[PDB]
Amino acid sequence: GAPATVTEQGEDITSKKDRGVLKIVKRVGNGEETPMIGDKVYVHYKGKLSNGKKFDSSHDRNEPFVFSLGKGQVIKAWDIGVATMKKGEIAHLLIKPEYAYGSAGSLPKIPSNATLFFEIELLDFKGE
Ligand SMILES: COc1cc2cc(OC)c1OCCCCCOC(=O)[C@@H]1CCCCN1C(=O)[C@H]2C1CCCCC1
Repeated sequence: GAPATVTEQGEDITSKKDRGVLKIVKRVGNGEETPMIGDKVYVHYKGKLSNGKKFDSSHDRNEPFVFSLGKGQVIKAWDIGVATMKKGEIAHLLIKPEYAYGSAGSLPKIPSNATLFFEIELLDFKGE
């Protein structure tokens, strides 16, 4: 389904071109502007492990997930991926462990060497 389509059709948005972060835009945003490092970013997301054993959604909390882009608050893949998004964009990201929780993982919630998948909606972003 959605993850395999990203394997197949996803754009590699890493600087190193190591397929560590793959993206498909599923619903296109508006505006030419993408978030700059430092911005306060507001999203909705659904995420899961590739092993199928954990799911997590911002909607579970009945509120947007807010974070400051590039300011160390989220996994590298998010800092990379959300910088590419436009206001109102929905994107799919498939993420190798090097851009998520690495060999150590984040136990017990994230195992070692975990691949992760996200659907992300960029709701808004405002300047520091
Ligand atoms: C809502 O709680 C979460 C959610 C994720 C991971 C977490 O800790 C590892 C976690 O507890 C700590 C708070 C979030 C820590 C950082 O999370 C992240 O960087 C990424 C991107 C922002 C949304 C959350 N997130 C996660 O890795 C989730 C994760 C939850 C398990 C299923 C796959 C996603």
